[PDB]
Amino acid sequence: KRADLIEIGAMERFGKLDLPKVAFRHDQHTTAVTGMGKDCAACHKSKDGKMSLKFMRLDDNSAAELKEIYHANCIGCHTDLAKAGKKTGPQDGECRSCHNPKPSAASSWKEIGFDKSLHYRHVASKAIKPVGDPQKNCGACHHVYDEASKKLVWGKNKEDSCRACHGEKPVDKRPALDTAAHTACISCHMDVAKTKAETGPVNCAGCHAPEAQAKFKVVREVPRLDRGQPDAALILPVPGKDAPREMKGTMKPVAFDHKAHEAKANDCRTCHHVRIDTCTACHTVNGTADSKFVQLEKAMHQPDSMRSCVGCHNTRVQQPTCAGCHGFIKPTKSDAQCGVCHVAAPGFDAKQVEAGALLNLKAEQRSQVAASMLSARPQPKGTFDLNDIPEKVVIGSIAKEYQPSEFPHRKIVKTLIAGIGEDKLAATFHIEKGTLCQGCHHNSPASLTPPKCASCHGKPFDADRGDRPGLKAAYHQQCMGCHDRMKIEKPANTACVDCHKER
Ligand code: HEC
Ligand code: HEC
Ligand code: HEC
Ligand code: HEC
Ligand code: HEC
Ligand code: HEC
Ligand code: HEC
Ligand code: HEC
Ligand code: HEC
Ligand code: HEC
Ligand code: HEC
Ligand code: HEC
Ligand code: HEC
Ligand code: HEC
Repeated sequence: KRADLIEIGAMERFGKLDLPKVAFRHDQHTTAVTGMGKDCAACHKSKDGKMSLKFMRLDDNSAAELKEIYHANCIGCHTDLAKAGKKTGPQDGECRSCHNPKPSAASSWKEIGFDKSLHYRHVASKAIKPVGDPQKNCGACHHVYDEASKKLVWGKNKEDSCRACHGEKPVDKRPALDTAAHTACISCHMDVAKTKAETGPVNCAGCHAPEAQAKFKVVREVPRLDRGQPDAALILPVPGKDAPREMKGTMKPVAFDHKAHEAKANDCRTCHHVRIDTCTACHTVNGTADSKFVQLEKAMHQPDSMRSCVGCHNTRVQQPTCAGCHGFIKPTKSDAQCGVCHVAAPGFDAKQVEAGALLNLKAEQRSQVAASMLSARPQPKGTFDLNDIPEKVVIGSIAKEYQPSEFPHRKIVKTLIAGIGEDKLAATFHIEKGTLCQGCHHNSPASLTPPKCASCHGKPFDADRGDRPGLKAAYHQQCMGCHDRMKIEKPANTACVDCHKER
């Protein structure tokens, strides 16, 4: 179980290896060289104040130069160590002990990233001094390339994840993500270490061991990370540069409570999966090569993505307090439900306006329109006064093998409501007083007087073919299914008499 394994194979670049690649355990090496009184410089060279992540060179010049670099420096240390009686590595004649095919695995490595709590601990840190702003420390970490001064500069309000510009491999001036991260994070972690203030880790396991990550202090006291995003955004059906038509849209546009969404999410990137910007710069109505022709409709409504409005919302719906109802019902895809998001802009018919004219507005003007949209929504409707519903229901129309079932209708509804508690997805998407009722009274209008299940679930007569569930099967599927999705302990589905006593 290691998080610090590296497979050394730089040579493959120049041709097929004669021998296996060389497993190397970096934390085993660093533990040992520190104890010998040495540091990173024992194996990495520097230039311009920057440590190279490569072993004992600035460049991969030839096959022959790397092979000599490794043997001469890797072995040389193992030799001196053995000649001194210390614990050590493979010696010069031990080819297969370095060049070893077997290491199947034993890798526990894991990606690391900044959630909002870990990003705050860096901002709020006194060892990371402000720069270019009396109060702000953003420029200690974030940059953009300034063509004018031919150099990196802190772009105020242009901060983004490193992933937005640093990818899988280098793109000539900008390093790939791993070297970016390893160069910036570790080197500051080591400066701050010299002043014995609190710091971040430098051992590989320290960032990459699952156990280490679990140990990090987490903070739910997280202030708004604030570059200059809007509180209220106006999302639009964007046609895109290359579209024969330039067609408006088909729906009304959608105001979006950006500030509230921030406070509920874990970072920015979950939504802005490529870079902070609109979504429409790439996901247009018809899609674009920048999305990979993934169209705006897929981006905003896709059922199983955490990135989309519908998709993220779908995962909140699996939480037990919700899933009783949400695992049973089907969607109406009704115009009222679409209209929870697609609303009227104040003062005009957005459908008669091209995207461009709204995108071209100044951010503060567009925010004001969305805000007005947001503010005009209908207040939460709530459900019926539970006193207008039967406190108890006895279900006995097919009683036989057992007595009829006495069921605590009203108490169960209050608990559903209590479990929903303050959740705002539910308060706004539960659009009719009887919406909650439809969690069990499916397929009929929201109402104080829903019909009985028998009104349309066959009496109990077909052992073989029966269009949707007969009566008994529908009660059992509804009652027992909710109890399991909600993790209700009692009654238990095996406890027949707890829902209907015998006789
Ligand atoms: C997380 C906040 C980030 C880290 C850590 C780094 N970046 Fe960047 N970066 C960007 C460009 C265009 C370059 C090339 C600059 C040039 O033309 O010389 C870089 C370079 C780096 C480097 C190399 C430093 C060196 O002198 O060799 C490091 C270590 C690095 N970046 C770390 C651009 C961007 C960017 C575009 C918007 C973002 C979001 C980031 N970098 C984020 C991070
Ligand atoms: C002092 C504590 C350090 C720090 C901060 C780093 N190392 Fe090393 N390192 C060594 C070797 C053989 C490699 C593989 C590169 C190659 O073969 O050319 C590395 C690599 C790294 C990385 C990159 C990790 C990755 O796989 O992406 C990093 C971030 C790194 N080093 C930092 C060898 C050694 C040593 C030889 C005994 C010593 C000592 C160190 N490294 C020390 C450090
Ligand atoms: C015992 C004498 C040998 C022999 C015959 C070879 N090695 Fe090594 N070697 C080491 C490392 C890290 C490399 C680079 C790995 C890579 O980038 O792929 C090498 C390289 C080689 C090569 C060239 C690559 C190839 O497979 O063609 C060859 C032919 C080679 N070695 C032969 C490291 C070590 C050791 C670490 C201490 C030890 C011991 C050895 N090598 C020993 C030998
Ligand atoms: C000590 C030498 C190591 C070694 C061997 C590795 N890491 Fe790191 N690393 C860090 C971050 C932020 C990234 C970007 C990817 C991510 O977000 O987790 C990486 C990337 C790597 C890779 C590349 C994996 C890939 O397939 O893209 C590898 C092999 C890797 N690391 C190994 C963060 C850290 C640390 C934060 C302080 C430190 C310490 C390390 N890594 C150290 C090492
Ligand atoms: C000063 C207050 C700021 C502001 C306004 C921002 N940062 Fe950071 N930031 C840092 C790193 C390593 C990341 C990448 C995290 C990852 O991919 O795991 C970020 C990310 C951001 C974002 C996008 C947030 C996201 O969802 O990923 C934004 C909008 C942002 N930053 C703004 C690193 C640092 C620092 C290093 C110690 C510090 C200081 C800052 N950032 C400071 C700020
Ligand atoms: C795509 C851009 C959208 C749109 C149009 C909406 N969301 Fe979300 N949402 C999420 C969570 C956790 C909640 C409840 C928050 C709380 O309890 O305070 C919500 C709530 C809403 C609402 C109701 C409140 C409101 O702002 O009006 C609405 C109308 C709404 N959402 C619209 C979570 C997410 C996501 C998780 C990653 C993502 C993606 C989205 N929402 C995306 C969208
Ligand atoms: C334990 C596994 C059992 C067994 C053997 C049965 N049930 Fe139930 N059942 C429930 C409800 C609300 C009804 C409708 C009652 C009515 O309209 O009279 C039923 C119906 C049945 C029947 C058919 C009716 C009859 O009496 O013949 C049978 C044979 C039956 N059940 C067997 C509800 C529940 C539960 C509530 C969640 C639980 C638990 C069970 N039943 C468990 C069992
Ligand atoms: C939201 C406030 C409501 C309202 C207004 C009602 N219910 Fe229910 N209810 C449920 C079941 C399984 C039955 C028995 C149906 C049958 O046996 O055919 C009932 C019964 C009712 C009635 C009586 C209807 C009748 O004519 O007998 C009424 C007026 C009624 N309900 C209103 C189950 C549930 C739920 C399961 C968890 C939930 C939620 C609700 N009901 C919610 C509501
Ligand atoms: C009284 C509350 C009930 C109960 C307990 C159930 N129904 Fe219905 N139902 C109806 C139709 C047309 C179907 C076919 C499937 C569908 O269209 O959703 C169903 C299906 C069910 C199931 C099975 C669901 C599954 O996902 O496999 C169950 C457990 C169930 N129902 C229970 C139609 C209606 C009504 C039409 C007006 C009425 C009223 C009810 N059902 C009432 C109830
Ligand atoms: C001293 C400066 C070292 C240099 C440079 C390299 N290695 Fe090493 N190595 C060193 C020590 C003190 C040890 C033993 C560590 C321990 O805790 O036992 C090692 C060990 C290895 C091993 C053996 C792996 C194992 O026993 O579990 C290998 C395969 C190894 N070293 C490879 C290796 C390579 C490939 C190096 C250059 C890349 C290298 N070592 C340099 C000390 C030093
Ligand atoms: C200075 C400019 C830093 C850079 C850039 C990065 N880190 Fe950092 N980190 C720094 C400090 C001063 C601290 C201690 C903060 C405190 O007061 O608690 C940290 C802490 C971390 C931690 C905490 C680990 C823990 O023990 O809980 C982690 C995991 C961490 N830093 C990771 C990290 C990464 C991945 C970075 C680049 C992507 C990075 N840090 C940059 C200082 C600085
Ligand atoms: C939030 C949870 C949404 C719900 C529910 C629905 N839509 Fe949606 N849709 C949403 C956003 C943020 C967007 C992008 C903004 C815009 O108005 O363009 C969309 C976009 C569409 C589109 C494509 C553009 C257009 O045709 O106007 C379509 C066709 C669309 N929306 C249709 C649609 C329907 C039919 C819905 C109910 C069934 C519906 N959306 C719900 C966000 C949300
Ligand atoms: C280019 C700069 C984009 C921006 C801006 C946004 N998205 Fe994207 N998206 C992009 C690509 C290239 C892809 C496919 C490649 C990939 O990463 O999958 C996507 C895909 C999506 C999806 C579908 C996910 C799936 O499982 O296939 C969604 C739901 C999505 N994108 C949402 C989305 C949102 C909400 C954006 C603004 C916050 C956004 N994207 C911007 C490219 C780009
Ligand atoms: C039964 C009592 C319910 C519980 C408990 C919760 N929801 Fe619900 N919800 C219910 C119904 C009958 C509907 C109507 C479905 C339709 O499409 O007409 C809904 C609707 C929603 C929706 C949006 C519609 C959808 O996209 O599925 C959302 C986003 C929603 N509800 C959220 C939500 C959450 C977060 C809940 C737990 C907190 C929750 N609902 C509970 C019935 C019931």
